[PDB]
Amino acid sequence: PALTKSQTDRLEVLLNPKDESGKPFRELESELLSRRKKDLQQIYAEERENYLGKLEREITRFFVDRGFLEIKSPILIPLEYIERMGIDNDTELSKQIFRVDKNFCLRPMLAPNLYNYLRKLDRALPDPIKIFEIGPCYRKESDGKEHLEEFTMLNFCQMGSGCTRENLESIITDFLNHLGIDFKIVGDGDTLDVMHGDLELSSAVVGPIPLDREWGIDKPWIGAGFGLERLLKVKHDFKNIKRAARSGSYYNGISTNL
Amino acid sequence: PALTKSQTDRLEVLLNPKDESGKPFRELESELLSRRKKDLQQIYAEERENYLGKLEREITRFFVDRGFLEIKSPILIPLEYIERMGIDNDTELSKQIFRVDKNFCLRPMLAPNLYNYLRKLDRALPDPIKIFEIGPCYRKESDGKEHLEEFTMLNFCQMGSGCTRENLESIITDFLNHLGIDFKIVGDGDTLDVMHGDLELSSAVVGPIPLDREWGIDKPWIGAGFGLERLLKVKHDFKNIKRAARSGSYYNGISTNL
Ligand SMILES: Nc1ncnc2c1ncn2[C@@H]1O[C@H](COP(=O)(O)OP(=O)(O)NP(=O)(O)O)[C@@H](O)[C@H]1O
Ligand SMILES: Nc1ncnc2c1ncn2[C@@H]1O[C@H](COP(=O)(O)OP(=O)(O)NP(=O)(O)O)[C@@H](O)[C@H]1O
Ligand SMILES: CC(C)(C)OC(=O)NCCCC[C@H](N)C(=O)O
Ligand SMILES: CC(C)(C)OC(=O)NCCCC[C@H](N)C(=O)O
Ligand SMILES: [Mg+2]
Ligand SMILES: [Mg+2]
Ligand SMILES: [Mg+2]
Ligand SMILES: [Mg+2]
Repeated sequence: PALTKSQTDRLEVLLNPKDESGKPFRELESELLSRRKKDLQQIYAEERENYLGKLEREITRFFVDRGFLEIKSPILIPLEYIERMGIDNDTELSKQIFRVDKNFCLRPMLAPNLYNYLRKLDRALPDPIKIFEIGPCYRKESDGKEHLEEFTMLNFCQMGSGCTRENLESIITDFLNHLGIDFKIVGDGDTLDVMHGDLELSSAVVGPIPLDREWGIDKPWIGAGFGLERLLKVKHDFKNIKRAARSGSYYNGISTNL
Repeated sequence: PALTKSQTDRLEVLLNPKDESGKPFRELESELLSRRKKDLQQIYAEERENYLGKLEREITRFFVDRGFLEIKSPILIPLEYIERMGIDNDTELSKQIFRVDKNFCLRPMLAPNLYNYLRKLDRALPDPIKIFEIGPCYRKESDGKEHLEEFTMLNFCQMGSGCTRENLESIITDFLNHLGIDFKIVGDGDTLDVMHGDLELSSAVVGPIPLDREWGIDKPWIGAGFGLERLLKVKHDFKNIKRAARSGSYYNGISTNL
């Protein structure tokens, strides 16, 4: 008669936001299975692009076209970078770090390598310096509804002239309107949060800030970090962020357990 | 008078393959510094694309256009995958593994996640199944001239019909001729090596092989794994592979220590 909780969970795995009682679980399941196999077949026959890779390519084109230099830096970084970012056992992030060997860890954010590039590039490039990076970041997390331990961050920034809150809000606005994602910027160094309902899409700041000194900066700057899986989650109306993650269980939000 | 070894090393860092005695080190260094800053300035003014990201986009287009589905799977994987790949303390790879926590490690290759996708996709996609992935892989290494501990692999494969050595060699050939990289395929499951002089660009195999059973495959297949930094090294004539790596020290092969 009524579906068990386990049966509902199984069907939800197979349910797409798009899909719109009376028959047994086996029938409902068979219907969804056929639809999902069909979705995978269309992808294979036409586009063949992975959502996360495609979004990265689209974001890359957006920033490159706007004068930002594309950076690809190490994912495995020196543990020293963590403390240098002012992350001490006093903060939350301290215990979210995935350590590797005795001297390294998986980057929990992009900031350290971008600070290094801002400093080095200032010796060669004209003001202002505009750069960005998109790539894997890692953090141990307790939540699984809005967080992934392995996620992908976009972090863009500009240093020198034009580093105003107005310019920062303008970039964020053109960016999200380009992607077609609804948002609200909330605020009051100057820090702002880009929200979609109760979900944080990004954290942005208008420097300078005291931390800059440790990385040898000394110029004004603006920047923002966005989670690509959160952007995909909102854009594709995925109930659980796992549908937008690097995974062996979902492909473009479609269950691979068919 | 004569340049010291340390001075020559400094100048080599600043030397580009392109560049073509009498004056002091300071003069030679100043000349190279100005040229390198100019190279960075042109990149910033025009293209703005990172070599490794651009190569990945170019390789992605090549395989997607040829009917291969783009995969983005986890970089942080279960340690169990390593043993399941038949990697025991008897092999070299066993000690090259970067372990994370007690149950995970950084993927040293793409094969495990691709085996999983081949098995799952066979329940939904028409024969033959063609997929590929490009992404970070990690291995502890002793060499630094041809190896990086953090590198990027391309692994494409096809399972089902058409999985012949001839088709495999044909894909490799069209691929490298598309990129403009000279090579030689050497061989005799069936295993082949794609070489550029004494440098291994890729290892490819024509299945089936005994290992397949552990991942639930049971169909013929062909595949090959390429190192993107090695491809860049050959294409741009970089003497040391570090110029092609994710790094804070080189950008598109140009030293960032100016
Ligand atoms: N664990 C995660 N999984 C997915 N996305 C994340 C994760 N952590 C951070 N992000 C994304 O990266 C952006 C910038 O990182 P950060 O400002 O450090 O997030 P946070 O402050 O840790 N956010 P939160 O944990 O939701 O309160 C966030 O706004 C998210 O879009
Ligand atoms: N440490 C590394 N650094 C850069 N590229 C690598 C590295 N290891 C493997 N590759 C690339 O990935 C391809 C496939 O990996 P694999 O066949 O496992 O290499 P291998 O057999 O370990 N090669 P090698 O170490 O040079 O004898 C290699 O042909 C290289 O192009
Ligand atoms: C300039 C840089 C890269 C150091 O920072 C920024 O560009 N923007 C700040 C984003 C902060 C995101 C996240 N809250 C973090 O702490 O990294
Ligand atoms: C089918 C699959 C992905 C399991 O393997 C291949 O597609 N090709 C073999 C490539 C081997 C590269 C490297 N030698 C490794 O062992 O992963
Ligand atoms: Mg957090
Ligand atoms: Mg935040
Ligand atoms: Mg090796
Ligand atoms: Mg090999």
